[PDB]
Amino acid sequence: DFHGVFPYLVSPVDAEGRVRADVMGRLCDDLIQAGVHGLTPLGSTGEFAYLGTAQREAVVRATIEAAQRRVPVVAGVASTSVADAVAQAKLYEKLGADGILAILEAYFPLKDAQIESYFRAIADAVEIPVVIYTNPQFQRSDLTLDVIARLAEHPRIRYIKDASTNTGRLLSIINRCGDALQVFSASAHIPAAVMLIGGVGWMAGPACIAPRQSVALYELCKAQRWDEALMLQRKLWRVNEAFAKFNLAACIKAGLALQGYDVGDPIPPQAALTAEERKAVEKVLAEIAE
Amino acid sequence: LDFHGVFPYLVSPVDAEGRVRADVMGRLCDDLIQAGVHGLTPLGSTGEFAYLGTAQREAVVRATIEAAQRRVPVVAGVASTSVADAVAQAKLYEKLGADGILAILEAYFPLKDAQIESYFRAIADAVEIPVVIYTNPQFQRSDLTLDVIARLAEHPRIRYIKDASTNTGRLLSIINRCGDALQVFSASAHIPAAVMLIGGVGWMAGPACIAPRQSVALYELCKAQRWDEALMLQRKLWRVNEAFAKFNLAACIKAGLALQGYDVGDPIPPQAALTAEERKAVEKVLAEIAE
Amino acid sequence: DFHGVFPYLVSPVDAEGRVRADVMGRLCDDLIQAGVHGLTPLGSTGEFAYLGTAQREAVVRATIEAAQRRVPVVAGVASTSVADAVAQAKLYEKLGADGILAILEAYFPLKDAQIESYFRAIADAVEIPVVIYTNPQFQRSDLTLDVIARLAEHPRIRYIKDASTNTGRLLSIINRCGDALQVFSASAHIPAAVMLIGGVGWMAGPACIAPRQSVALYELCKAQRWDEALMLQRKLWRVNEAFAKFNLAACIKAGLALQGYDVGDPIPPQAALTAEERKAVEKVLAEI
Amino acid sequence: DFHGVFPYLVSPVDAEGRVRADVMGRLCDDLIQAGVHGLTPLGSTGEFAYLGTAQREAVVRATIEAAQRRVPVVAGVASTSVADAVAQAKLYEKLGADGILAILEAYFPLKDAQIESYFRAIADAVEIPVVIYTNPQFQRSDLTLDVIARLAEHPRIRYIKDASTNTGRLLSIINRCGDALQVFSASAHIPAAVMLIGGVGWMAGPACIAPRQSVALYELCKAQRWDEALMLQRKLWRVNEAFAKFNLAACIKAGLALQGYDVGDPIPPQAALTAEERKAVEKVLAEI
Repeated sequence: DFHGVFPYLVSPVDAEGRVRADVMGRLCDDLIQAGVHGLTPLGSTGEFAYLGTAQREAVVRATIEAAQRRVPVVAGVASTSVADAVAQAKLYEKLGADGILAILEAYFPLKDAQIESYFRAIADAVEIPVVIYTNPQFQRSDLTLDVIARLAEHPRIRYIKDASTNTGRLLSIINRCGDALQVFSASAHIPAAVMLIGGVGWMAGPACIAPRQSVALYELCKAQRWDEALMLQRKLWRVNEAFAKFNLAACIKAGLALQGYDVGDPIPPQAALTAEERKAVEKVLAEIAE
Repeated sequence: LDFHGVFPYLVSPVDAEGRVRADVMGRLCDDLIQAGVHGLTPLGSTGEFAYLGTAQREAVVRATIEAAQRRVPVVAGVASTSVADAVAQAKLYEKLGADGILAILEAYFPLKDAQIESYFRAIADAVEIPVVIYTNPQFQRSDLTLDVIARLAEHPRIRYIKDASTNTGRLLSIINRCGDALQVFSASAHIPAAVMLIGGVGWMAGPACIAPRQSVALYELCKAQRWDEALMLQRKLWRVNEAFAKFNLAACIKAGLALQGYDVGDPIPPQAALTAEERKAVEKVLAEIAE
Repeated sequence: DFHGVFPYLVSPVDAEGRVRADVMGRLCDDLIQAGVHGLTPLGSTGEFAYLGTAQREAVVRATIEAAQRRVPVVAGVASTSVADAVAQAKLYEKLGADGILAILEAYFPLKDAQIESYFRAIADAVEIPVVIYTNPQFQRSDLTLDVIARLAEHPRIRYIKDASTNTGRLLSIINRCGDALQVFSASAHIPAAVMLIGGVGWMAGPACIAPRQSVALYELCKAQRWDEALMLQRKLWRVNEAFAKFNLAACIKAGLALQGYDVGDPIPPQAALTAEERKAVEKVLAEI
Repeated sequence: DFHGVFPYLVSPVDAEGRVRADVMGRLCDDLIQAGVHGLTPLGSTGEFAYLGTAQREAVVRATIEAAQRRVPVVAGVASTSVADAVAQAKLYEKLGADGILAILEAYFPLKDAQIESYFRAIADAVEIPVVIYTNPQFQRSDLTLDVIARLAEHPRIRYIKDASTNTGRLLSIINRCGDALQVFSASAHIPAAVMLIGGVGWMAGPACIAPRQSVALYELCKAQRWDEALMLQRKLWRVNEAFAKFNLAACIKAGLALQGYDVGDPIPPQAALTAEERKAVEKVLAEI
């Protein structure tokens, strides 16, 4: 089962928007060698919202190839429509993905019945496990505890990843669904607290620049070595707090560049961090560098 | 020559498989033109642009242009989160025969004004046809301030702005600020008569699809300053807006057009079509405004 | 029947919070001589949210005394509880108010029935007309058209004032309620547009610093002289954009001070406009 | 130093708004006896937003007299103006309060410099410790980490209580201020998680109906018996979930009534829980 640290991979592209498979390959290889427990391309940090059909496929294909089945590859599938999401899910599964991170984007408001049919449609489209994505603080259409409970009844919907800051929400989900739905968090949640209350891991952008420390934190929490976990959590939280002001995709791409990875810049109109903003990323990175 | 009057936000007719129904779109556009509308705007919010892929979008714009036969201008909605994608769309619709571009900025991560401005200038620089700036700060994650709007108006190709919010007072601030450099179009969230009173040049809306002759009549009455008659009509057309307000507009207009004989289909799932009970409520308002 | 321009009077106080009844009186008198059609103390611009019971009574009392029955005085009644609102309404009526501007403040969310009960309680406590206040864009608990329609059935709920920017909502109210509920707008709506669609007037802070022009605009609209009304409307609308990013009470108090009224400053924590910010007030005023 | 479980006391009043001191006293007494480490009157659950100046004083006085200095009493001070907040704070301190829970209510937006001036004024008005109240998810004007850090420099601002669901920000606060600002959470935060990350306790309404369990949870966390604490946390969290759809003051009052306290109903327009809703409260109380 999926667990531990899944870095939200940035999507490396050149000026023309062409995906850099080679750069993505060494990054994925290095992250795996650092001990990450999975990889998640096309998450928010991966700028899925700015990439077309071809670019997304290219991102997913490159990740799958570089991983070589070493760790599960959960591919983000975001769409406003059922047909498009189903097409993506089937394609990524066909390419070799191990899981689907189902993301519902909404334009016109949707009732709970419609919201449920979307996720159910994606699950019925593939044979690999689905991870429901949720963030009531950003999404125009999200999931109520009841909808989540009904979805967990699907044989292949077995995980959920909440990216809001409402950690209490996570405890309610676990109290309600137990093991039928394993919980993943994002950087908006304190990893140590998520693990304390019953979560199984986290998918986050920062894990890209601090993979070993993130894995270490995960291990400490699992071993119940809370005092040591918290020492480390405070330091890693300072990293998030520093990033919590910039476009996260632009932030991780800047940090990865400072570490030697030619990931390029975010897709315009997004702006790359300025020399001054980058200097700040540089300082936070150097502080936790081992 | 300048864009003015009533521009229906065309629905996007598709089958259960998602294939655009060019023939149905054709008869609809032809009927709207005969009804006297002043322009056509496919791929607006009512056209479900957010639910159509690059191939379906091209099929829609194509079908609309062919049908229009240059009888009225066709303003194609270009919506995207990226400059590259938006530029590609605009150049494509311009090539297909579009007379203007309704530039819609979709955002994920927040953007600062300079970036927001760069998006619109990229589109305007990519084509030679006029650009209509789309704005609705009540729904859009990244919208435009009056200063950005004023800077954008300085571009020779950006000559119109269409506001879909309910904030009519903002339209007057824009007019006071930009004057003729930026001609104002409203949507159904604004009262048409009020917009014309303060200086707007027309409106692009979904309801215009089911009440084209009445919309055109309202426009003319306002232009001729026959306010008493314009308002008698406005009060009636507003009741229609009020009834649709509780529904997914695209779902509403599609159900409305079906009642009028257009096999436009249902909205793109996960969107739901209006239920039988909801369709009766729509058939009700139509009957009341039917001339 | 209430109509025309109702200035949202600022509430003049000294640094100690003591109301300057003397200054309020001269202001009200000057506004009445300017031709305003009514006065509304304790509206948002009057900083009702920052004044205590005694301060509020002092403000209303000062306004009524200076008005001398020349124009109706509609007093703002804002509260989170029925008991407190009823107490204020009964007090202002006793002091001689001609109407009550009922404002529901909410902390915990309220269902429509409870919201409706708040307004009915105020209306049942007095014999003078009640003006329902509404601004869905700011209020925590507001009114749906259905609730407004039911409230309009009460014999004393005869008006509604909407402070949102959603002018379309006003037309929906008018189509639904007709003369059972006459509509007033605030500075967020374009005055001429409100009059065009059937509104009867407006209650706003900017009227305090440009009374005569505001009255002239109203008269032109009533006389259906739209061409001239719009020319004037375009000029007056500049005030709204100029104060857009500032505390409205701060703006009107600064403006009035520039016109010679010792109205004092907003009640702390609110800050008075800085010298730099005041330039926008000097500017728009010279322009009008 | 303030720590542990501080029940957010409900404010018992009759249908006419009169505070029931006798009732409040019996409730405080049993709470103290149950082991709570402190009492916090006039918090959100105490309907401070629906209570006038006199009622608030009655609540505070009734709580202090009942506590008999057995546990510290932190009185909620909520206001939109500095003058009113300072008066309240000085009064409660005078009555014998051990701390002030400063709550900033806003109408017009306030810049950081003004928000800071509000809290500092309160802190400058009393000699007892000040607890900064914050909830960015509900308050119109709240505090950034920078403002919080600046306020922590004040000799008497020594605690902060966050009622949002954003536990991550509590850690950001702890990392920045440390010992200078001890952190308290509320129902929206998972108590076990707050204690794990460095918090010192919590102030919440649910502690009123489940004091012994709440205290037990606290001790378990402090003793670092995380397995037992989490088993207990899961149960007590079912409580947070059950009320999620109701007025918290109405739930706690209904819950206390079921436990034998004649605390009465919430202040209208708020509605008391219906029978169907009280049965629900009955079940959660039975579950633990």
